[PDB]
Parts: sequence; structure tokens; C-alpha cells
Amino acid sequence: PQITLWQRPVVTIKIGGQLMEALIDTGADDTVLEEMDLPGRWKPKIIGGIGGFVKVRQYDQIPIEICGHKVIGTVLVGPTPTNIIGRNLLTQIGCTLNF
Amino acid sequence: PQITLWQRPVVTIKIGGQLMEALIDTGADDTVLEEMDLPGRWKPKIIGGIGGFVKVRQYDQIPIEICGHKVIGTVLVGPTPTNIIGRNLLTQIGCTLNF
Ligand SMILES: CC(C)(C)NC(=O)[C@@H]1CN(Cc2cccnc2)CCN1C[C@@H](O)C[C@@H](Cc1ccccc1)C(=O)N[C@H]1c2ccccc2C[C@H]1O
Repeated sequence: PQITLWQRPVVTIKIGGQLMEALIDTGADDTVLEEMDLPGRWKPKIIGGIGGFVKVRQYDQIPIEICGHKVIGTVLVGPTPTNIIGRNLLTQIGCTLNF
Repeated sequence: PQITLWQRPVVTIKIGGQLMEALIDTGADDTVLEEMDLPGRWKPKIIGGIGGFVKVRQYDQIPIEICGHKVIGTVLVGPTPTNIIGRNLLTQIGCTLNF
């Protein structure tokens, strides 16, 4: 589709059988999701945003369905207000930026 | 142009006659530039992101230029490693996400 930027570009993704909202973030390199206990072994990473550095749990080779498109990648899980999907999963669905 | 997300989306902008580089960030409501002086007056503003809140300086009506298109808008200034082009200015140049 052709999504405009007058509002926050939110889409629906599917993580382990649960449907949730997420933000298309081209400034985020990675995908940071909310608090959930995902199946698998995690390892800590400390990422840094606009208001500080956060301690997230890194999960590898996790299956995500972004709008019916089953893709795969790394998802960091930590204390974030909104689910955010970054450039790592976006390239997988072919998402571009036009103007 | 069409821009993909394999490498981070950086464009060459002109603010104050000097050429800078900035990140087209659709996950950012506002536009935040690196600490500098802009030839307008400013008021304080508290924005929030990953980690927490931070205090920035809100300058209004600054004449920026993103890839040929000359825009005028609200630009924030604060502590950041990268210049960020938020949705307020992106809607002004017609940016859209396509997939
Ligand atoms: C992977 C990770 C998430 C840690 N990366 C970032 O947060 C980057 C960091 N860089 C580089 C960087 C900058 C400073 C320190 N470390 C790294 C600058 C840009 N942020 C990208 C932003 O797009 C992230 C969003 C996330 C968000 C959106 C809505 C709700 C909460 C959080 C962001 O912070 N946007 C906020 C935002 C941003 C600008 C202006 C106003 C606002 C309000 C909101 O839109």
C-alpha cells in the first residue's frame, strides 16, 4: 500500500499466535517489542534511544507475520511504550520510502 | 526518489546555508537537530522516546531544504548523535511508506 505520514504509521504484526499493533520506524535499526515472554533463550543488550539507554532481551530467529507476509529476524524485548519495528524486518517485506 | 532500508536512510539537507546529513525517521513525531544555534527564538519542549524524556529547544519557522524541496517548519534542537527528520516535515515533502 501507500501509507501517509499524517498519523503514526502503525500496522499489525503477529508474534507467536498473538496479534498486536506496531510502528513502522525507519530511524530504528532494530525491532523493539513490548513485554512478553517469547519461546527461546535470551541474551542481554543495552540499546540507546532519545531519552536514555534501555536494557533489552535479544531473541534470535523469531517468526513474524507482518500483514500476512511471514518473515524472520531478531527482536529485542524491553520496557518500551510502543512496539516498534525497525529496518531489520522492514527490508524483509520490501518497504521503501518515496517522495 | 525511492529509498530502501538496507543502509540507514540519510539525506543531504541545508539548514543555515551549511550542508548537513539527516536520518529520515518515520517513528519520530517531531524533527530533532544536533545542538546548534538557529536564527529564531525558542521555547522549551519535553519529548519522550526510548529510555525516557528529555528537554529540547523548540525553534519555529526555520527554512530547511530536504533534497531540492524547500520547507519551513518547527524544528527542535537537543542532545542527539544524528539529525532526525520527523513526521512534521515529512508530510510537507510528500513522503510515503510503500509495501
Ligand atoms: C532501536 C532504537 C529504538 C533504540 N533506536 C532509536 O530509538 C533511535 C535512536 N536514534 C539516534 C539516537 C539519539 C539519541 C540517543 N541515542 C541514539 C534516533 C532515533 N531513534 C529512532 C526513533 O525513531 C525512535 C522513536 C521510538 C518511539 C516512537 C513513538 C513512541 C515512543 C518511542 C522515537 O523516540 N520517537 C519519539 C520522538 C523522536 C523525535 C521527536 C519527538 C519524538 C516523540 C516520538 O516520536
